[PDB]
Amino acid sequence: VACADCHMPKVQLENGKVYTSHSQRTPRDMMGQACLNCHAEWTEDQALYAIDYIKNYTHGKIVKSEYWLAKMIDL
Amino acid sequence: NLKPVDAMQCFDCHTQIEDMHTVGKHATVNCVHCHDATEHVETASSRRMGERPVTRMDLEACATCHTAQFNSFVEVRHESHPRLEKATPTSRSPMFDKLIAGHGFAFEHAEPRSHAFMLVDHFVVDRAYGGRFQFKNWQKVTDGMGAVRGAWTVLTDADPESSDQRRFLSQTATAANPVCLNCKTQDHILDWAYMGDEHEAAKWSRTSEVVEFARDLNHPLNCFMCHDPHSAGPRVVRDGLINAVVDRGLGTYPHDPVKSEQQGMTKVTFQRGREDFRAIGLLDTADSNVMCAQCHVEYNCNPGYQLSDGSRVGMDDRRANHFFWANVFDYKEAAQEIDFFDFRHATTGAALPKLQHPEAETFWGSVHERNGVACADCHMPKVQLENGKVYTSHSQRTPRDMMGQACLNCHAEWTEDQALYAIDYIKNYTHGKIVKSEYWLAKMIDLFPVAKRAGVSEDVLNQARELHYDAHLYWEWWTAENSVGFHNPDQARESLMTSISKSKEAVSLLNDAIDAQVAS
Amino acid sequence: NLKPVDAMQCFDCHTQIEDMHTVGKHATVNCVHCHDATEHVETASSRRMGERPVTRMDLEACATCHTAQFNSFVEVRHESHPRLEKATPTSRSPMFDKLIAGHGFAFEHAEPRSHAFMLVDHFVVDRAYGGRFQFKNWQKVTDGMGAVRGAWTVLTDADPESSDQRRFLSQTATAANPVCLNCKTQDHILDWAYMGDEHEAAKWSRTSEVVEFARDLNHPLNCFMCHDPHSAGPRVVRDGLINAVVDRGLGTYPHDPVKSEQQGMTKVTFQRGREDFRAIGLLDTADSNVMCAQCHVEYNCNPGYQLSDGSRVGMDDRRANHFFWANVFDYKEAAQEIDFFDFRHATTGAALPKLQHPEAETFWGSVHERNGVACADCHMPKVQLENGKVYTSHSQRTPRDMMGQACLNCHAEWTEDQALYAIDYIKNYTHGKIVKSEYWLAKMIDLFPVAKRAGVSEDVLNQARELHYDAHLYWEWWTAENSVGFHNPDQARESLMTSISKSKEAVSLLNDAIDAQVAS
Amino acid sequence: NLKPVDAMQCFDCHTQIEDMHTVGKHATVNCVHCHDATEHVETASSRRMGERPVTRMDLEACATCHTAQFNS
Ligand code: HEC
Ligand code: HEC
Ligand code: HEC
Ligand code: HEC
Ligand code: HEC
Ligand code: HEC
Ligand code: HEC
Ligand code: HEC
Ligand code: HEC
Ligand code: HEC
Ligand code: HEC
Ligand code: HEC
Ligand code: HEC
Ligand code: HEC
Ligand SMILES: [Ca+2]
Ligand SMILES: [Ca+2]
Repeated sequence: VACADCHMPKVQLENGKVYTSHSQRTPRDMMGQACLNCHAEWTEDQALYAIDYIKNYTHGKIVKSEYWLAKMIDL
Repeated sequence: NLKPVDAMQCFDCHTQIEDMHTVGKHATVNCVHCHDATEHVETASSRRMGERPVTRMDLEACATCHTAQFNSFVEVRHESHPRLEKATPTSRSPMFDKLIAGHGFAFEHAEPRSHAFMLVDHFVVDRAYGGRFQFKNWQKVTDGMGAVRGAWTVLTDADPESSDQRRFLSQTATAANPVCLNCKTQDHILDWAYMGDEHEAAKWSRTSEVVEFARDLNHPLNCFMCHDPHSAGPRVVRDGLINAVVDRGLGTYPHDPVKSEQQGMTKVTFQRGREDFRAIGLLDTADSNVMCAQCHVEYNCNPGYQLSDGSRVGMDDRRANHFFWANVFDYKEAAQEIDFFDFRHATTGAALPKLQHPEAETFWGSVHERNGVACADCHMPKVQLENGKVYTSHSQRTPRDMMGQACLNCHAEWTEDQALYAIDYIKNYTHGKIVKSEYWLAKMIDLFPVAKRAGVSEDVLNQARELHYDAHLYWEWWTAENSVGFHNPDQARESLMTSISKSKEAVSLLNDAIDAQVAS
Repeated sequence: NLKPVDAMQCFDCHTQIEDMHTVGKHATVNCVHCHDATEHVETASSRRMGERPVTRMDLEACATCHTAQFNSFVEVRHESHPRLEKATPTSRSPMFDKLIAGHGFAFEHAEPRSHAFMLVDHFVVDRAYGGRFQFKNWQKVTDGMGAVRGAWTVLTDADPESSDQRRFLSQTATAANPVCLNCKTQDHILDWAYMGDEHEAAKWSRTSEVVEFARDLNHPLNCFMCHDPHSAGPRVVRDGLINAVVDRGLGTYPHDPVKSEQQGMTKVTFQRGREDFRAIGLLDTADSNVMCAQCHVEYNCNPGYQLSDGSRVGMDDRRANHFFWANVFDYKEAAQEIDFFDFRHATTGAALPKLQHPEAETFWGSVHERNGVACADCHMPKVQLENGKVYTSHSQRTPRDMMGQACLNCHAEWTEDQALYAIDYIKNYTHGKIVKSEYWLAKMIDLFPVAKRAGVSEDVLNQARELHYDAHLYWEWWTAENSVGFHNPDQARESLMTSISKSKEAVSLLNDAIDAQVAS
Repeated sequence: NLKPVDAMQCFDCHTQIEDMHTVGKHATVNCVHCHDATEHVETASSRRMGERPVTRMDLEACATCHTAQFNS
């Protein structure tokens, strides 16, 4: 998998010539084309939930890392 | 990957193309994008073609550099209900079968749908080819992109071994002929002489076997129908339109000599063996009124009969490919000027005209046309983008889908709901008068057998038949025309009241004549 | 609170039940859930019933352990418009009154609505009981749960003191008879002998007073119509269906001997006094095609006449409870094989068939049926849950409400809009041909009085009456059938073109005969 | 309106560009779409630039034939 698969996917058209979207943005805007095409077992809400589980966990460890850095700095 | 050819070499023999190509916005577009001419160049002389070069007529030849326009054109409007018969109580002409009896449209006449389907729909309608052609299955009816790639990628022929027009199912007709195809495709643009006249250099003509012609045709509404592929400038290619505007000197706007001069057409003729063969009409401006009038007009594209003596007018006659280029109140005079009618009514025996989608001729003289508004302003507007390169939408559809760009930009005083209400006021009023016109036509038609059987004279029946011509014309124009009055509401109102008047006159004539027979 | 009984004691006398109950998925479900048999056990012998045990037929007897299926079944689809007459310009058969004149359906024939209402709707329709039964007020029409609890909780009888069929309002009919109820309820399953034949052990039969029978019936579409309550296995209970498939050896799929063998039915007969009394059909597989064919078929459930001599065929005759089990092109032969027709047309005098909702017979041979798809795949699919125990929806409704589960799961190439467009292409085309078939039938019907009055011979009128039978059959099948062609579009197209052909033949015959009379 | 230039003349001095341009999917795209080299061609040799040709770096130089990609 590469950056483009999630951030600049092929456009899906009922009737049209396919081209590659150059709107290089979060897959949240185009989950059908940038996620769910590969993850048939998921709805959009489930895929978003999986993203948020990772971001919430990671952000919590960022905040804790900053708490300990700040404690050290202040010493 | 394409390899460019040396255009200078082509230009040595193709001066008309040189003069168009080197000046316009396709000056940098190499011939190889649309022609394979290697063996042609090896074998041609300055006056003889030699090996025929290949010319691409597929729309993908333009989509490579103009994807936005191609994609907007091919989009399917799913809200444009498909295969919806007009002769039903919930559509445009509830009493169509009684009124049109005698004509091939009785077999099927559906509402239009998106442009991608025009060639396939022409091939599969029940009135056209006796049911010979079908979609490969009922699923393929959705496939607009497939239809654009080619009709024969999505259709089947019930009998590839024969080429005659015949019925394959009982309730079908064989109304199609080669003239029809000129408003569905221009794949045959290099194979058809101007007007479909016989010509040594033409593979196809008005008298060809239409089933064989059909098999050679693939793409709907080629992009080059409105845009010259060499100069990229605005044009028309439809022979019948050029013939009306230029040959017959009627002008692009017959009711406005000044606008006709400002927004005019220049006929350009190409030869084969130094004999005129085909023509295009270059437009002074990018005037969608005249571009769309290549097809959205009343026309003849069929055999018929002479008003003078009733004799048959066949496909071989020039009149079988004809643009009347006349509004509803000038139409009777235009049909008399070519001595022509379409069919005899099955019940009344009246000589009658058959009217078809006269949007261009109806739009003339309307408030919008008089103020310089054109079809594209309401039906293919510029796209509005917060951040983007603007292009012209090619979706060609009702303004209901894009009211911001198609109406509200000019009508700042209105919300979308107000603008829709104004449209519906006109369509509701016009439709009410269409229904009333049909009620009176039907009442008149039903009196004909009663009058014949009561012994009413042929003189009185013929009087009623002359009234039928007018009652029919002044009604059918409006079931044929697709705006349900919107494009010219005052003219629709005047015409439909004329229809009703004519029918009422005929009802009174026949009722009195029947009563007099009975009393005697 | 329920107290279990000793089933071993029951099984001593009920070997058939033992063999079914102990083997299936209801082996642990105690008899007390559905039977109160205490006094029965005290008084019965091995061959004599003694006191009759009580058997619960209410759907709540199953809802206690199967709430999801019960709730999905009882849901009211409010988009299924209620009490919507089909003989109107905006519904299925704009010219129904002229075409059906002579038949009781002229009094009222509405579009179907949700299954919860089937028994109440049968009781209150204007054609059934002379207007005797009404909802308690006009508010109760919404109450699907109330109707399921029991018809008589939501309805009133205008005269509880009499039991005769008669008109209570002028424009009503008394078409109901006991056979009708077999497709509305099976509350009478232990009180009705197979086919409704006379039987010492049957309280009710084809010849019963239908008003008295009606008062004994409460619940729509009992859950056990498709599921044996003892084995929980798939079955049918409808006598007419078992008779066609098994007694007459036609098979579950008359056009496919192999599928009939793989997906077959086993008739199981229960006796009273060691004499055959009632029967069920156990299915080899959980085949909703055959489950739904208990009711969604063309049938006789009424008196009629013989084609041979015109004599009356009453409710006492076996033919008054009959599944033709024949597609539209085999139907005429199936009616001839029992020497039967329904009514004489009020205007033309033709012997005519009356067709009713033939969804099962139409579905045979269609692309979906041939590929092993069944009614439930489109009309009662499995539920899709992100996190949940899957069960089968019992909502029984148009796939428009659940396109993801009912179409798009199989048709990955389509969006919901594309799939809807494909449905509408077929329904629009088919409806157009229905309307045209009615136009031609009406034109033929209107010629009958003109021909009679002009002195046209009985020989010619009878010729036209024979054509009327076919013109009618090949049209009415499609206003009766609920998919507007979707279940078999090619067959609908062929049939409706046949209708039009037959009418046109009759119009030409009568018009010529009238003209010849006039000329003489 | 753009007027095409003689790319073969360019290639007499621009072999690296020739080997790239003639093989790929821009082989039919004339140099005038992105370069104004008139005075360059009049004054250059294979060893001396002469007048510096102009090279277009604007995205509109591509948006003309590739509007869908530009707009997205
Ligand atoms: C799908 C499997 C992905 C691939 C492959 C790449 N990225 Fe991604 N990226 C992904 C997600 C789910 C997110 C979070 C987006 C959200 O809305 O929560 C991201 C985030 C980015 C961002 C920040 C986007 C924003 O916040 O608006 C950038 C700049 C980004 N990713 C860049 C990027 C690059 C350069 C990649 C290839 C090396 C790449 N991503 C791969 C999902 C996916
Ligand atoms: C890298 C960050 C990119 C920039 C800047 C531009 N494009 Fe692009 N383009 C990119 C990728 C990853 C792809 C798909 C390649 C693949 O095959 O998977 C593309 C594709 C194109 C195409 C081909 C047709 C298509 O797939 O749409 C064209 C014509 C194209 N890109 C044009 C284009 C233009 C005009 C740009 C400036 C606005 C542009 N690209 C920027 C990556 C990158
Ligand atoms: C003179 C020796 C020629 C050269 C060099 C080229 N063409 Fe030609 N062409 C020539 C003749 C005499 C004709 C018949 C029409 C006429 O003008 O008299 C043609 C025809 C064409 C056509 C039309 C083919 C058709 O199907 O009708 C095309 C598309 C065409 N020629 C293209 C073309 C191209 C692209 C060339 C350079 C590669 C070229 N021709 C060279 C005479 C000569
Ligand atoms: C890329 C190699 C192209 C092919 C193939 C086609 N066209 Fe084109 N077109 C191209 C360019 C670079 C331009 C100029 C863009 C600009 O605005 O400077 C054009 C222009 C047009 C226009 C506008 C002409 C005008 O306003 O005067 C039209 C209507 C047009 N092109 C249509 C068109 C059609 C119908 C094609 C297939 C036959 C087609 N073009 C091919 C690039 C390319
Ligand atoms: C002949 C080649 C045509 C030209 C040029 C134009 N139109 Fe057309 N149009 C044509 C046909 C044969 C059809 C019906 C196609 C079918 O398969 O049924 C149409 C349809 C339309 C519609 C209705 C579209 C819908 O959503 O139902 C509209 C609004 C329309 N046409 C407008 C239109 C305009 C504004 C044109 C000039 C830009 C134009 N058309 C050109 C045939 C042809
Ligand atoms: C241009 C002057 C035309 C000729 C010649 C023919 N048609 Fe046409 N057609 C035309 C337009 C502008 C439209 C859309 C507007 C409308 O009112 O329909 C159409 C539409 C069709 C359709 C679809 C709708 C329908 O009638 O079922 C079919 C099947 C169709 N046209 C067939 C047809 C045949 C068989 C022709 C020769 C007899 C024919 N068309 C000529 C424009 C033009
Ligand atoms: C007539 C019915 C048309 C057909 C068929 C096609 N196009 Fe078109 N095009 C049309 C109009 C009325 C206009 C606008 C002219 C104006 O200046 O108001 C256009 C414009 C173009 C352009 C120019 C850029 C733009 O305005 O978007 C291009 C590049 C163009 N059209 C391309 C195009 C292609 C590729 C077509 C086949 C899919 C096509 N056009 C058909 C009218 C007509
Ligand atoms: C805005 C002032 C308009 C101009 C200029 C043209 N038309 Fe039109 N058209 C207009 C409206 C409001 C309607 C009714 C649409 C609705 O949804 O109620 C129409 C209708 C059509 C149709 C039928 C479209 C459909 O039913 O899907 C066609 C084929 C059509 N118009 C073609 C057309 C042509 C060829 C024009 C220039 C001659 C034209 N229209 C001008 C609004 C406007
Ligand atoms: C609880 C005491 C129950 C009552 C009352 C009814 N049923 Fe039942 N049923 C019950 C169980 C525990 C099971 C087995 C569940 C499992 O999957 O293991 C069932 C099963 C069914 C089935 C499925 C049978 C099969 O797939 O072979 C059906 C169709 C079924 N039950 C229907 C049904 C009906 C119609 C009832 C009322 C007459 C009914 N059940 C009562 C538990 C209970
Ligand atoms: C006889 C007991 C029936 C069986 C078994 C099935 N159906 Fe039925 N259905 C029946 C009636 C009498 C009615 C009309 C009820 C009323 O009060 O009007 C119906 C209705 C339907 C409908 C329409 C529902 C709506 O929303 O309008 C559908 C889609 C339907 N029926 C489908 C269906 C299927 C798929 C069955 C097998 C699982 C089935 N029905 C069984 C009578 C009976
Ligand atoms: C099974 C073979 C049936 C017999 C016997 C009867 N009906 Fe029926 N009915 C049946 C189905 C599958 C449906 C729904 C589909 C449809 O086309 O309606 C119905 C519907 C009704 C309705 C509601 C719709 C309507 O016609 O108004 C009523 C009022 C109704 N049925 C009454 C009725 C009477 C009076 C019957 C005996 C003469 C009768 N039905 C028999 C299935 C079956
Ligand atoms: C025939 C028209 C049916 C009636 C009446 C009822 N059900 Fe049903 N049921 C039906 C089918 C076609 C199926 C699926 C069979 C398959 O395997 O594909 C079912 C399934 C059940 C089950 C099993 C669990 C499940 O799949 O949901 C149960 C427990 C069940 N049905 C119960 C049930 C009840 C309680 C009913 C009255 C409200 C009921 N069914 C009616 C067909 C029919
Ligand atoms: C999917 C391939 C289907 C199968 C298998 C069956 N039917 Fe169907 N049915 C289908 C569609 C698309 C429609 C039209 C629905 C719409 O909203 O347009 C129908 C219609 C019905 C109806 C009428 C439903 C209504 O109008 O509310 C009935 C009563 C019905 N179908 C019954 C039915 C039966 C009994 C089937 C098995 C023999 C059956 N259908 C199969 C799609 C499908
Ligand atoms: C029209 C005159 C063009 C200009 C200016 C540019 N490009 Fe282009 N490009 C053009 C064509 C006709 C094609 C081939 C289309 C086909 O698929 O046959 C291309 C192709 C590309 C591609 C795809 C290349 C590949 O897949 O190998 C890309 C990425 C591309 N073009 C990008 C591009 C950029 C970045 C431009 C501005 C510097 C540009 N193109 C100009 C036509 C034209
Ligand atoms: Ca005409
Ligand atoms: Ca019947």
